[PDB]
Amino acid sequence: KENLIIAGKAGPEPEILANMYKLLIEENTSMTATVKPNFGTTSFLYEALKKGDIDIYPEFTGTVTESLLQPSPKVSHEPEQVYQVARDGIAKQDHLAYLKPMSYQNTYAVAVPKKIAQEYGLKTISDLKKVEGQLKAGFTLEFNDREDGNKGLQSMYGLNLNVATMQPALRYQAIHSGDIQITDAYSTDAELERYDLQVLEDDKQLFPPYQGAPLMKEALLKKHPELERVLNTLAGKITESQMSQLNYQVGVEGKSAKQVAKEFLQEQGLLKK
Ligand SMILES: C[N+](C)(C)[C@@H](Cc1c[nH]c(=S)[nH]1)C(=O)O
Repeated sequence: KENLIIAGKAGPEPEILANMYKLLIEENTSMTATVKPNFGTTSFLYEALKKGDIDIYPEFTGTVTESLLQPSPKVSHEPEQVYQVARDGIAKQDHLAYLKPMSYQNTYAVAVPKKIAQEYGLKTISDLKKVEGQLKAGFTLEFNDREDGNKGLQSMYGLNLNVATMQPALRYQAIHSGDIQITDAYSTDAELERYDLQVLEDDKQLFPPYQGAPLMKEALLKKHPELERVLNTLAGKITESQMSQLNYQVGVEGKSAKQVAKEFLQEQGLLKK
């Protein structure tokens, strides 16, 4: 009875996904699983998977192509083609099996409050160049370090924003309290609707498609080939409205994310009872 270490990045959403994995593995295989919530950021999840410290983690397709793949391929904005380059690229580079993606897109999103976008005429990311000497931005450290992040805001848009580096769990409160007026939101985050935040349109298309999918070593899939069929029951499933409600239940209502993942997969017929 092997026990697989399933970890996630920071936030309720990868903890929900890791528990969804654990529920499907424990029911449909002879293995158990342990969920490591908020295990780290993208690179730490990536190097722990290659080092064998963790077994599965939900990785996003544009994050493979931009951060994990070196040199980064020039991909399209079609999510199926971004997945195919990410799956073939991460198998070529690090021998990691990238299973089939989910339906929803959880992208990076430049978000300002609803008052600020109407006060300053902000509708797209290019509109931040009008006002970049006025508002203060609060970004996560990884978004600052990423070429599909604040570095791409500098490179593709010309935006040299007044950026304060933030922890991920404190950026939504600070945009709510008014200490910052720009933050790196995630598309399926419940704090977008909870804090009246208006997502600015990616008019120059800096951000690639970002669909989540299980990422694991190829050797683990060769040892356990049932892991492919079991976890691909989530493939092409879970909408943006469904995932944002799961983040609302765990992150805001304080529900246990193993329970939140269990009721959802039972409601969709993906889990027993
Ligand atoms: C889904 N996403 C928005 C595209 C990001 C979110 C994220 C980046 N770093 C951490 S931690 N979370 C990612 O996982 O790459």
